[PDB]
This record gives sequence, structure tokens and C-alpha cells, in this order.
Amino acid sequence: GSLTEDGLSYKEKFVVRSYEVGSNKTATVETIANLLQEVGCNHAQSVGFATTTTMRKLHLIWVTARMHIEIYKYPAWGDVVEIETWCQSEGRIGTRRDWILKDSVTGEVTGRATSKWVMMNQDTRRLQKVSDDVRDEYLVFCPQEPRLAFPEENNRSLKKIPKLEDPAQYSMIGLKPRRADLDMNQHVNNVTYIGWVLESIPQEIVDTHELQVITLDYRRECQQDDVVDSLTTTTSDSQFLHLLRLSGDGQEINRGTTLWRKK
Amino acid sequence: GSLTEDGLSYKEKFVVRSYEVGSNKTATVETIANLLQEVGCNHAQSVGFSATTTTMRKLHLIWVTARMHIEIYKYPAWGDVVEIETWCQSEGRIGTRRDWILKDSVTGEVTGRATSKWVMMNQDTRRLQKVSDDVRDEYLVFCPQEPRLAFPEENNRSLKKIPKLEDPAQYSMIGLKPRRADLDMNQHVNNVTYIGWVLESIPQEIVDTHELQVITLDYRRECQQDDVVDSLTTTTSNDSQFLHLLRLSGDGQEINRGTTLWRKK
Ligand SMILES: Fc1ccc(NC2CCOCC2)nc1
Ligand SMILES: Fc1ccc(NC2CCOCC2)nc1
Repeated sequence: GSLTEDGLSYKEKFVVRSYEVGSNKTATVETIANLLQEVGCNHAQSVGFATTTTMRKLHLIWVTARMHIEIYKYPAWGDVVEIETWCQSEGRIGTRRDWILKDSVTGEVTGRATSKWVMMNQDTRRLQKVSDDVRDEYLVFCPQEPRLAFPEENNRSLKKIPKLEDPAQYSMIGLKPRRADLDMNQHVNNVTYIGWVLESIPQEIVDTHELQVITLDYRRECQQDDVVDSLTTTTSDSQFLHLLRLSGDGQEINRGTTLWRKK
Repeated sequence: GSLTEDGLSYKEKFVVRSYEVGSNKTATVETIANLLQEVGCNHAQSVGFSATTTTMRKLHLIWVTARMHIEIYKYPAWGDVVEIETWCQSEGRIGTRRDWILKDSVTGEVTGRATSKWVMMNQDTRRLQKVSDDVRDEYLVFCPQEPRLAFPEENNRSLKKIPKLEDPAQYSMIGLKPRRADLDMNQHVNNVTYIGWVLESIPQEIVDTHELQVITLDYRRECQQDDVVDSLTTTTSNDSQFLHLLRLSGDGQEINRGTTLWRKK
């Protein structure tokens, strides 16, 4: 991979692997989500980071608040997908990371994604606004004019998500992470929550539809010793409302929505 | 990736990804195992098995893993390039073998090696069977004719018999179940998931203070997408050795047995 000519964005090419595809021989949305985090990580490394010097001094880290992905075509096993990524400040609210996915052979846009990140103290887990000190440290690596993967006014990436009401239409209970679900810092990888959300969608929907859009809000982290319940209700194309909560006390960890198109 | 000059083996380079590494910032043994299956798949495709032969498709036969044996000297770090070479060899009518050698791309040093035994099985009845002369002749033209072994040694750990763990187990992880990411393109549980499940019953303190050097896993029965598994481990031993057993949560039907060898960091 490499930074682009202006040094304000980053591109990387990936060849879709045999174990990365589902039963239609195309990349799963979890493989796509892993590729998004890998290209994001390579972008941060390329510009010297993903915490700044002031963030390290104050024990602050970036945490995902929201992930939104729209796929038009899933790349097939053996296909090359090119992913471009960039960051932008959202004032003191936090930061945003966007991605564009393209078919390497045709140059056609096959997907797009956007994510909202908030600053959090590593130890107390207290959310915070971004200080002007940290904003100045990453502004030199971001486009100055707004650049959006989802520019449209009133688009799906900014819609409020309601809380699923019991009883859920579908459920998958007792989900728990194994060591492969953890990241290098021993926290549950953000992509695992995408998998857990999808576990409560009936297999018949998966067999007859393709996932077009997924919006996921992250409220609380699942610990390596926690147990999760995945809940889904049809709200409709087929649309669903999702809720992930702790198996015991019912504490919310995520809420989301999915939109599926008939094959 | 590409077939080598003689067309009897295949090589491919991989850059270790951020989500592929553990707490030491080096590739997990499950990432290594996924890379082994990917290079094996690319080798089959390169020689026209886009991995069953013509006779196998006619007779509804498939290759299934009977045993996987991996030894790692150095796990590649996040961002490192690892080169993997793979080849196949017939083992008469018993089945086939696939071997791998892992190297550090920069130094050319061997950092790991693996070997696997595969048996023929009817896709529908699940009945194991011997390799016919016709099947053997269809893949012999893609294998080295002289024996080529990743574990040539006359007393290697890749061929040792594994006993069945006796209850009570010293350690256990119960109620393990696959999610959609654990399935392969044919909706079967990926062979690498069983490696993860075996490792779930090793205490975290061993993982934090030791590095996994060797893993030998026997595959007896497959876990369905709706089955539930229990992972059992007992210490048998600076080095620490363990005996492992995976069995169905309900009736206790064995799905895998294995051994691991760990060295102190
Ligand atoms: F845009 C991103 C997305 C993820 C990331 N880093 C995490 C993903 C890999 O292991 C843990 C750290 N950085 C930037
Ligand atoms: F050498 C090998 C190893 C595994 C494999 N099987 C593949 C079946 C589809 O999912 C990816 C793995 N083929 C060849």
C-alpha cells in the first residue's frame, strides 16, 4: 500500500482469500470489515502514528462509536479489491474515517464505508471531547475541504437507531469470544460484534438475500469473559433492527440496522 | 504466488496483517494455519484442480483432513513478509500428504514447517476409503517422484500416536459453537476453527509466559454448524506438554484429539 500523491489519503490492494469467502464464493462483510481496519492501520503507520503524542501523555485512545458500510458488489475469491481511506476531524465531537472500495480491474466503486470515533481515557473508560492540541496534530494529515464517502444530505450513515423491544422475533444466545476474536491489545475486535449481530438473522434470509447496508452503534465493550445475546426483529428489500446485550443482566453493548436485497 | 521452476511445488508471500497478530504482535498459530490452507488452495488451482480430480468428481469423493502437524520456530511479526512453499505426495492407497515450509522472506531462514495427512471420503455417505489406481495416476504428475519431507527425521513428532484424554480433565472450556465466520465456502466448519477450540482450554497464564512450539491434531468427526463442543486439556509434562480432547457437549462423541508442546519465553 501507499499514501496518494498529495499525502492526504492511502490506498492498498488485497487479493480475496479462499477462507475469506462465503457460500456464494464472494468476500463476507466481516472479511470486508477486517480489510477496512487493516488499510486504516497501514494509513496511521505511514504518517507516523493510532495515537498522537498528546494522546499518549494523557492516556487517551480512539474508540469506535459507529460503523456504517454499504456494499454494491462483494469481490469474488481471487479478485483484487482496491481500498482508499482518509480521516477528517469532526470538531471536538471526534474523528471520522472513510473508505471507498473499488474493483481493481474495472475501477468501478463496489462499496463505501464511514466510521465515527470518540476519544476515551484508556483506564477510566471516560469519553471526552477532542482538545485543540490533538486536533492540530492530525489536521496536517487530513483533507482541509470536506471529503465524504456518503456526501448525500439525509443519508443512511447519520440516522438514529431505536432500541429493540422485547420480545425479539429472532435470537442467538450465549455467544462468547475465543482468542482469535481478540486484537493485539487483548480487546474484542470491532469486527466480531458485526458477526454476532448477523448470527440472529435466519439462514433463509442469508441464502436468498445479499447484505447491502449495515449500521452499527457501539455503546459498551464485551470483555473476554462476558457472554452475549444477539436479538433481531424484521422492520420491513428486507430491513432488520438489531440489539446485542450481555446474557446476564441485559446491559446493551450494540444496536444496529441491516438492509438486504433479494438475489 | 507461483509454481516453482520444476512445477512440482508452489510458493507464495504474505504480509502479516494487524488483526492477524496476538499480544506479542506476532502471527497467531490460527493465522499461520489459514495461510497454509490458502497456499494449498492456490497450488491446487495453479495445476487445474479448480481440490478434486476428474474421477473424484464422478465418484462424489472429496479429500478430508485426518491429521495436521505444525512446528513454529519463530512467529512472523505484524508487517513482516513470510514465504510459504508447499507440495503434495501420494502415500499409496492410504491417502495423500501435503507439506509446507515457512521462511522469513528477508533472511531466507526456515521459521516453521507443517505436514498434513488427507483421506478420501464419499461426500454423501461420509465413508472413508482407499485411493484407487486411477486417482493416484491423476495427481502423480503434479508431485515430486522422489520422497520430499518437511519432517524427514526417523523419530519425528508428526507420526506419534495420540492417546484419549481420561476424565476428569485438568482444564476445560465448555459450550463452544461455530458462528458463520467459522464456516468455509462449502458451509462446513473450517479445519482451523478446531485448532482455536483446542487452544481455548489452555490457561491464559501458559499463553502469557510460553510460546506454542508444536501442535499435532487428529480429526475424527466433523462438527456441524448446529453442534456444541467441549474443549478438554490435561498437562502431561522448561517445556510444557498437554493432551487435548474436543468432544460434543451432549453425548460426548469425540471430534478431535491432539497434543501441544510449549516453550518458556
Ligand atoms: F482505522 C483503523 C481501524 C483499526 C485500527 N486499529 C486496530 C485494528 C487492528 O488491531 C487493533 C488496532 N486503526 C485504525
Ligand atoms: F491444502 C489445502 C488446504 C485446505 C484446502 N481447503 C479449502 C476449502 C475451502 O476453504 C478454504 C480451504 N484446500 C487445500
